[PDB]
Amino acid sequence: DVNTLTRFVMEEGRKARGTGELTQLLNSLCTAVKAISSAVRKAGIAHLYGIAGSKLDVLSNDLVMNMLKSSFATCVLVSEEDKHAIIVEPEKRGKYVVCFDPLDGSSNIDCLVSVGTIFGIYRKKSTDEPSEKDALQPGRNLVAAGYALYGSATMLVLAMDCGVNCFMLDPAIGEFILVDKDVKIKKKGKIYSLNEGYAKDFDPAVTEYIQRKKFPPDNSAPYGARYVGSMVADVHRTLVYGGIFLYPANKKSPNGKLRLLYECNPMAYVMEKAGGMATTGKEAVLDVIPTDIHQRAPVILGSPDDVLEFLKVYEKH
Amino acid sequence: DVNTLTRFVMEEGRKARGTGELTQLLNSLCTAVKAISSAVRKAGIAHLYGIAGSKLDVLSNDLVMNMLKSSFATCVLVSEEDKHAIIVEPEKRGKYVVCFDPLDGSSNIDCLVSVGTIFGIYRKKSTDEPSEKDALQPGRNLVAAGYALYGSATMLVLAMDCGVNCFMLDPAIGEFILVDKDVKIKKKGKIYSLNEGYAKDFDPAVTEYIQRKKFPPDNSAPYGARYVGSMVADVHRTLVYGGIFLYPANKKSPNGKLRLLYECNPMAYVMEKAGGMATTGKEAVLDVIPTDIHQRAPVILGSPDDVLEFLKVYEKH
Amino acid sequence: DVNTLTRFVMEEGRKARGTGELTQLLNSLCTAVKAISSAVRKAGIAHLYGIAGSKLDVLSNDLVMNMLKSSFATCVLVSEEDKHAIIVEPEKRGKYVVCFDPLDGSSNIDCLVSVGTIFGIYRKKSTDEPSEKDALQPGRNLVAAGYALYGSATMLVLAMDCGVNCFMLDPAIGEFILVDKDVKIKKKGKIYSLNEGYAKDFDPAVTEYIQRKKFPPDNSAPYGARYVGSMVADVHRTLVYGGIFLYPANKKSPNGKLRLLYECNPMAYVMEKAGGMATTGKEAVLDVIPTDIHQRAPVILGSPDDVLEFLKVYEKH
Amino acid sequence: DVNTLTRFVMEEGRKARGTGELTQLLNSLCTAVKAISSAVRKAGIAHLYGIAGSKLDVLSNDLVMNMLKSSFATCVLVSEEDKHAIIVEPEKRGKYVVCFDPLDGSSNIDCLVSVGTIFGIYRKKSTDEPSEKDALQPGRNLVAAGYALYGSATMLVLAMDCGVNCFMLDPAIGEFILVDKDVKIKKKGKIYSLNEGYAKDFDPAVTEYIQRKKFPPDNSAPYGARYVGSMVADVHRTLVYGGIFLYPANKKSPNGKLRLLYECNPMAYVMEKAGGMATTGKEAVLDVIPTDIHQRAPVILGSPDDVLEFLKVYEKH
Ligand SMILES: O=S(=O)(Nc1nc2cc(Cl)ccc2o1)c1cc(Cl)ccc1Cl
Ligand SMILES: O=S(=O)(Nc1nc2cc(Cl)ccc2o1)c1cc(Cl)ccc1Cl
Ligand SMILES: O=S(=O)(Nc1nc2cc(Cl)ccc2o1)c1cc(Cl)ccc1Cl
Ligand SMILES: O=S(=O)(Nc1nc2cc(Cl)ccc2o1)c1cc(Cl)ccc1Cl
Ligand SMILES: [Mg+2]
Ligand SMILES: [Mg+2]
Ligand SMILES: [Mg+2]
Ligand SMILES: [Mg+2]
Repeated sequence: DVNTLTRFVMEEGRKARGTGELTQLLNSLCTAVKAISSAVRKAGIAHLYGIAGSKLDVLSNDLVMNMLKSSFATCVLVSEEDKHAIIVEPEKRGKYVVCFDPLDGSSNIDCLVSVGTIFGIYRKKSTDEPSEKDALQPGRNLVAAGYALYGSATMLVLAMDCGVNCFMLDPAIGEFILVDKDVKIKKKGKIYSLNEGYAKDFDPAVTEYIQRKKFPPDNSAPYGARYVGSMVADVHRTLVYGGIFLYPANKKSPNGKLRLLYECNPMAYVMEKAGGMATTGKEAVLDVIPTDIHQRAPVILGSPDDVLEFLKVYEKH
Repeated sequence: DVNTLTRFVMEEGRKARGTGELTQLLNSLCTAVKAISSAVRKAGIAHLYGIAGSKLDVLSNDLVMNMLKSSFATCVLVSEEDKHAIIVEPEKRGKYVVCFDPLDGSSNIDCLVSVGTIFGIYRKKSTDEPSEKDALQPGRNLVAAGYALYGSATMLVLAMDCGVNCFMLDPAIGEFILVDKDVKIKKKGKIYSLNEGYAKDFDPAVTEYIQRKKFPPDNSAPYGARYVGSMVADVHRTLVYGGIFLYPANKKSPNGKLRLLYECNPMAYVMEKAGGMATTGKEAVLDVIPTDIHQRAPVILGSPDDVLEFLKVYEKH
Repeated sequence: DVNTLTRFVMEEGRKARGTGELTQLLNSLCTAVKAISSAVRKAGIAHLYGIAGSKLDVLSNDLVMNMLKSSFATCVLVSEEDKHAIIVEPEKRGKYVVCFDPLDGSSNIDCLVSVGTIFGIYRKKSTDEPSEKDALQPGRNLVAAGYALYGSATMLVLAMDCGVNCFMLDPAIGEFILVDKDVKIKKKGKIYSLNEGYAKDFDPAVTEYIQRKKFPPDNSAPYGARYVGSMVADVHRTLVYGGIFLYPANKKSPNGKLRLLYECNPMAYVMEKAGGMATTGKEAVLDVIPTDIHQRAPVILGSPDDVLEFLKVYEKH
Repeated sequence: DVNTLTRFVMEEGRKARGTGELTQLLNSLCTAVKAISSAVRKAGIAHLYGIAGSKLDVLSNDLVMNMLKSSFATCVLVSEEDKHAIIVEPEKRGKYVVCFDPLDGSSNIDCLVSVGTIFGIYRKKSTDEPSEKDALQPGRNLVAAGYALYGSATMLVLAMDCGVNCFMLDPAIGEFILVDKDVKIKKKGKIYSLNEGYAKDFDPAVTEYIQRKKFPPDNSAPYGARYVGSMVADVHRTLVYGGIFLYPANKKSPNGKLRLLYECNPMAYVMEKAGGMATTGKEAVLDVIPTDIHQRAPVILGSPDDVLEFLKVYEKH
């Protein structure tokens, strides 16, 4: 029997006999996504080209930014687009701290590559004045996380303590329909995703692992390669078809390139909630403890076996 | 000053003081794409999930199939989805033969990866009865070709003798707006796209080439890796950012995996019209001569220098 | 600062520290409206006309019907489209009884005239088994009522104890935006709306009133005539521009033609909540007490002064 | 077998082995309508209400204005929104003169009443320099005329020498689908449409006619009254259900209130092409000869019998 992101969220909140604050927060994020999805698909692009006569990275941030301040459920907001955390006005304060990537893979949107919105929701901890500090919780403290993928179609994957659920956006009625209830990732996959152009800077562990995929030692079948470049898209494929996604440290930043707060953590959390794993090589991504908000991190995630089979090789070095 | 795919096509046809048959054909293809784009984005998916109470590969084929027969400009139609060429009914016959892939990368649409529609338009040659034979012309005989990419947004790239033009689909008014006039590809790019999982079966030439990209000999900067798996998406990125896309022969079919008639040829033609190259390793893709309609072919295409730099290595072996 | 029907409803519910049952109910009705609005505008009509190869009164009923049973907030449902009240399955029962007109003015939808959805929500009273009886409450017992107008644009007018609010449907992002907060109707208007073809059967009171509008006795300016035929549209214009709408008893049914439960009551309630009036000639519409569910009623509603100025004449006879 | 406004227009043009200038003109008008329809339904209204942070009469005019100049098929353009005719730039000149009402019933768009776009297309006559004079042709000189109705759904009625055809706008794929081929109006209808608030100023003929409808002399059934106020909507209902629409001269302008060039003429032409009639009381609307471009005219149109039955009474006075 049919269900929607809204109906579904207020049923969970109303069942956990909660406040409703998280629900308001999520609903507001949902509206923002729909507005972003509309912009990403080139809503009224004909007008920009003078159909009547006479920056997407920004609009997205504003949508999420504005929609979240407006929910009265947020107090501190961190965004890949803002150098500093944003402190919600006093009258608009809520108990939640949100970290998000308004639009990811944006730079590559000229070639219409799948882009997406990532987000993480923590409950404010210290009773001090809400500040950037409140955002430095480890992914292990997430209350809910997820992302919206603007691909061939627009889907929103939401992971909460109760598991991971996928909602398809029906553009004809502007509603998110639940199409994959309590999702779980394959134990082992047949695909490895990473940028092999930096093959030159791969630390030994990584180079050895990739080698075992192209040329399986047990003379089995090789894995298939796939890398869209837009994380949301890659991680999502990893979640659907199973496999492993990698964006390790190298010659550049030995802490990876991806941002921990609003890129690695939400995805790790989703993965782990779906039965997968997310390690930085040394430790679990959700355990890492934030120092800076734009702090980076190495990430290897996906199907258990694959991530484990990685760590296996990681120790060997 | 604003222009659309329709306004633009009937201005070319009306300027070449032509019949208008090609125009009707293109317009019909345009409608089909809009209908496919709507389906790909999950138009009324809420209804499938019982919002009121109680296969995309197919729908696409039917849209294109029906829309083209209905144009009265086609006589013989070849589609990746039909084992045999389709012979248009006598009353609905036109002078054009069309080859198309209704939906490409379809199998990977579960993970919402960019998919697309590819197409090639030839003028019927022999005055015999229209038959599958009429479809066996070499890509060099194309009258027009192109593809529709259903990615973050829906774009339609159209290449004709007059060059290559890109139109963005404004979903708000269902019109294709011309946003990139007479496109031309970069001489050299900084990205190589291919499935490195079949690294095990790469003939020497390919392995050596990829090696020169990961580890540039002139100790320059390496290329970046990118492979979406969905041709339309990859080829399009190659056209926008420049670079090289490869899907060579191996242990499997030594004639590649891609279909020549409705995948390689249209793309080669677009590439060549934009100033790029499309070789099968031995010869230019547009020169190859069709034997079977579902005949396969190896493809290496993109920026000139890159394709040439490839062939350089190809001869070496 | 921006607000939506959802954000707005769950803020009222969450502020009245309520259950959330009413909220789920309203949200479900909201989804149904968006689905209906999509169908009314001819969503995928191209498919019905064989774009790929090979009743609205009903679809609307099913949407509302299904969406409401699915909310778990309804127990007894009455609809202009169902001869008998519908008793929600035990597992899906809620404390609310809903009366609605899935689509009004439907018969006149061939000429694309504004149509709309009307609805009334009562709280079940007797602790007996939910039955048709539970639906026989007087409009005075309404918990919330309203209607959705599918005109030049789709708007949803919601009236609750806290007043009447209007939400515009942004089709680009499928969200209902609050554009007219706590609405109130003009004291006196300059427009009278009714079907003057039945001038032959007007009881004296009505004929005299209309006369005083066409030929104002105080030799002032006449009122303007307007009658769309589709109630939702007429009543809405009455609410926006002010004035009076009439659909009195005559030679036919001396109880009017409009249905009391799901047409007159919701509108009366909205009117009265916006500062207007709704009388049957003898008494207030919200006071009338239901005998049959499809029971009819005479209605005169709109701006106070105008309705009063009517009753003035009504007594005179 | 499926057909669209575009496919249909370029089949007529291509069949009449014409230039294609009229086709380009119509196509451009079609794009403008789709853009207007999108705006009328409140496309991105959420943005106006600060969803991200921080006049329709005009936008419509600009759309049509710009889209027509851009077609290279117009030379002189008259619009209800421009005090003077507009002379297309030399490089953009075409052989056609167009008269249009970008948006009609606009003032009443606050109550979401059906609005519409009306248009008339004449072929420039004098070989002088294109000037306002070229627009003063009688409706009898029309090459094509029609209107777009933005009601419960968006339809475009197109009347040319070959008859009248109706196209429904499928918003899901932004295409106009032909749903009523070569339309013809009922000989006699059962509905009269006019503003009876001006009952006080009706010349005798009109008052007597209306009387014969409310109280049929042959003691038959009365006609039903209907008046939306927005011409496009009323005239369209008249065309679909049959009947008569009236907007006669009175105490105010004895030449009516409707504009002759871009309101009366297009509708008269459509009516007459559908088998109806359009008189000003004294003569046929299409015969009247323009003096001023914003010149007004009395109009009575619709089913033959009804219009005739009117004129019958008209002579009697
Ligand atoms: O803190 S909540 O927002 N509590 C809550 N949401 C409600 C929605 C309705 Cl309609 C009624 C009552 C609610 O309480 C919440 C939200 C979710 Cl996703 C899951 C658990 C909880 Cl605890
Ligand atoms: O064979 S055509 O279709 N000739 C043609 N198209 C017309 C469109 C109009 Cl509106 C009027 C006259 C036309 O002639 C054609 C179409 C294109 Cl894309 C480019 C060159 C030609 Cl040759
Ligand atoms: O009975 S309710 O549905 N109570 C309620 N709705 C909630 C929504 C959230 Cl997100 C959280 C708590 C809620 O409690 C309700 C709904 C409305 Cl329109 C107005 C007053 C009330 Cl009383
Ligand atoms: O003057 S036209 O525009 N001639 C014309 N239109 C064409 C479209 C195509 Cl695709 C090809 C040739 C054409 O010639 C024209 C347009 C219509 Cl609605 C009806 C008759 C005519 Cl005469
Ligand atoms: Mg990012
Ligand atoms: Mg394919
Ligand atoms: Mg009704
Ligand atoms: Mg007007």
